[PDB]
Amino acid sequence: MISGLSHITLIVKDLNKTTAFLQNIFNAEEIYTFSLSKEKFFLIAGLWICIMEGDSLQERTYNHIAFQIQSEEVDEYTERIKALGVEMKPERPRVQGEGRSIYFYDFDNHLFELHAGTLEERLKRY
Amino acid sequence: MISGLSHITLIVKDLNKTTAFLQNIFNAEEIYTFSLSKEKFFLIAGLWICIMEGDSLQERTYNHIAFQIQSEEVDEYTERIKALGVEMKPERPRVQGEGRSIYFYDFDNHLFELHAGTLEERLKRYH
Ligand SMILES: [Mn+2]
Ligand SMILES: [Mn+2]
Repeated sequence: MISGLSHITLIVKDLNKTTAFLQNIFNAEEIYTFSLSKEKFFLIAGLWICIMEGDSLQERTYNHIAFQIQSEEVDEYTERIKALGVEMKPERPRVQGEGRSIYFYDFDNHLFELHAGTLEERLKRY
Repeated sequence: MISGLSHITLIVKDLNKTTAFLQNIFNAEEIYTFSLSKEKFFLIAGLWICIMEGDSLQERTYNHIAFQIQSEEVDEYTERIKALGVEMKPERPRVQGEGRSIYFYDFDNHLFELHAGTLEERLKRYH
């Protein structure tokens, strides 16, 4: 029986730029040979994430990891993501009680989401 | 916040094939339209996973989601995966006290891992 999530691993080109992304946006906590595949582990809210050198290097897709946030800090988060100059999907016009998410990319084509409110998939607003 | 993981959403060609992958292998529990993109949610050991029908494929990389299993279940899961017929990166020879992982794909070029033992990334073993 599956006992829990063990980790997620992502391949990026540049571990320092991805480190900056994970620390600035998610307050990722970094835990820790001449390798060509250098790597790093972080914890973000109970999740172990490995970043390892490789190729950014795919296509963009709608696959994504969503992290939960409070509704009250959606605007703050949006401003930090905007500070990294990464690609964001502009938030659309919204009605009251419509739960908010932010969709945006890292430097290697991965799509992330910060999700507040009721669990659901919101990509179809874009 | 970051309170925790909200969910992971995977895009797949055929929701029925993927349902069988997730259910036969991970014992995923299905949760709760006329869209030409429907969706399902499943729960796997507390992770909320959504799958959503889309495009056709995506090339293969080493980005992967790894779930935790126990060392005494590795061979059994290995069987459950081969029985489904999915592509699997076969276990290499191994020494005593090294933990085992199984790396295998779904039907849509997503890499998954069942990881027993000590946390580390094990991709280098397949080089
Ligand atoms: Mn989502
Ligand atoms: Mn791994």
